[PDB]
Amino acid sequence: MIEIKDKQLTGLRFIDLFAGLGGFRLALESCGAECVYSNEWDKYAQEVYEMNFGEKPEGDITQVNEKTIPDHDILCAGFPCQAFSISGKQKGFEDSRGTLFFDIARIVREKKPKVVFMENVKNFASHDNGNTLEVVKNTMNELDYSFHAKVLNALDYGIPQKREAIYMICFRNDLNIQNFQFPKPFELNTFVKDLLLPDSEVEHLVIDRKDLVMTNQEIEQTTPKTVRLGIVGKGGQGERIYSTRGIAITLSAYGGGIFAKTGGYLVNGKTRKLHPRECARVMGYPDSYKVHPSTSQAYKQFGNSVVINVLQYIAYNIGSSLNFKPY
DNA sequence: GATAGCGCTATC
DNA sequence: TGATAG
DNA sequence: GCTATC
Ligand SMILES: Nc1ncnc2c1ncn2[C@@H]1O[C@H](CSCC[C@H](N)C(=O)O)[C@@H](O)[C@H]1O
Ligand SMILES: *OC[C@H]1O[C@@H](n2ccc(N)nc2=O)C[C@@H]1O
Repeated sequence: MIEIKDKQLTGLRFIDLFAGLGGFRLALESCGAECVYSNEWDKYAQEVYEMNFGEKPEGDITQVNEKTIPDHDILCAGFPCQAFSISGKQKGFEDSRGTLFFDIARIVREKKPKVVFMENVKNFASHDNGNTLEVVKNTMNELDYSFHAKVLNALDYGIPQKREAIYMICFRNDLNIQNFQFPKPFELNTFVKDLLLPDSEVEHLVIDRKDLVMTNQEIEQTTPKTVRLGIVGKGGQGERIYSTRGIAITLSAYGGGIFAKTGGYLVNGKTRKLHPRECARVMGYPDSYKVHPSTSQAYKQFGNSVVINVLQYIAYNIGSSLNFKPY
């Protein structure tokens, strides 16, 4: 992740809903905020959270009495996105994992925090003819908050990963916050090969499919895009090899394919998926972060996590706005 | 749970 | 008649 | 992401 000398969010307290690995925790904390509550019902995500924050999140948010949630300035929430993803059934709100946002709303209505910082997949912005995004928007205003949503790509904030996401920032009206802005993009100068480990430590990840099919020659220069080199199987998800000379694809939490969740990369002429540590780096996570012992769960967690760096930039702007108080 | 072929969508 | 990524 | 396999 990036370093932020002056911490705008100093003095402000936040909530880590749908905690997961604690992406919003790492993002916010760096800006000076204090986390006063986290929630996560998955046994394994719970584990890693405790391995890194010495704490265990509260289970099922759908059963927590909002009156229980601690008072706070910023409510962070990257609720479930398997229902609006371009890779699923897209039943959205008509899905068991499709609601959850109404729990976010249920909590704001009772806690009225200065800011609501949310996150979800890019498709969420167009899902159901933009009507489902409109519902989040209308819901928020009803509660008396402005609404700033926007889809960003990590390949624009120094992270070599084609990971897109919708980011929705909400300010309370009584605060008349009018100068909020999303972080400006900038040239990427880090690529997949720059985050890899010594092939010595990942020889167990190597795979050799006699049905491997190269479809393009290795590139010379690096690029802020994903360059495919080959295909295995029918080339479906998890069956596509990319160059470490370009950037990394989206890391998925439930993706299948032989190169399940991370995708395939041609490393030293060796075909293989990424190591958990590498996924961490790809998500802008510090090496000091301890990954879950179960790798399947680890890929799964980084799979549906958030990129630290982008959150940091956004958190910074949230403070710069909250901190602009002229007479 | 962990593994993997898949099979349909969105954007172009 | 195509092509790639989720 | 879904889902059948073990
Ligand atoms: N009812 C519920 N209560 C608590 N957590 C829930 C939940 N339903 C889904 N979740 C959790 O929602 C999370 C969405 S993933 C969000 C990622 C997270 N902000 C990060 O930085 O990693 C998952 O970890 C899932 O287990
Ligand atoms: O692109 C959808 C696919 O990737 C995972 N994911 C991607 C991007 C964001 N913002 N969140 C995610 O969880 C989920 C899905 O499996």
